[PDB]
Amino acid sequence: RTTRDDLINGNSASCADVIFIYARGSTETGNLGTLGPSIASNLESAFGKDGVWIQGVGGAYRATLADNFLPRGTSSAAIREMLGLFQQANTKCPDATLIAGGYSQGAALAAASIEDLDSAIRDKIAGTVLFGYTKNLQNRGRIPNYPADRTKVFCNTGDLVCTGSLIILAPHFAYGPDARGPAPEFLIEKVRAVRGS
Repeated sequence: RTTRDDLINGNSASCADVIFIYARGSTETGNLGTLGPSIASNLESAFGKDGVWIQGVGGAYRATLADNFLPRGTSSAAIREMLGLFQQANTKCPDATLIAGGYSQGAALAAASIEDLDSAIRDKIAGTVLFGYTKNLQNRGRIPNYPADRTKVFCNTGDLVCTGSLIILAPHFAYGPDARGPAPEFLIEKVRAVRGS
């Protein structure tokens, strides 16, 4: 339901052509949360069940509230977790195109992990989508070390976390529409431009 593990248990002899690594937000259940499943259903329709592997960031990432106050908007531990998954994907399936996404704290996590990622693997990521990015102001609407034409941030009007504060108002919980449509569509568009399809 809110937990998908296709990379971790993924059989190398049956590699997906695409792999989606996603990070939930504070307090959210499973390793996908409330938005994760929405994007996934879309990826499976465009590519097929056998076409994509959906992987959430669980393990050591335990979307804690207090960790929003840490230097990089997340824990040192969580960053290694997500970083670890990228390396694993590149290992089991070196020909698979990679894509990623994150929400609130997971948005911060995605930014930090891809920033610390080995450049050769980082080039494999066709696209990344971020919702209610907590480090938007600070990181100037971008992901450190990642290209503009591959990044897509969603920051509703009124959401102060995008402005640079940690005040959580109502707009922060309104990314459902985005996740059901513009998010997966941008990712799918990205996968086909870099491969052929």
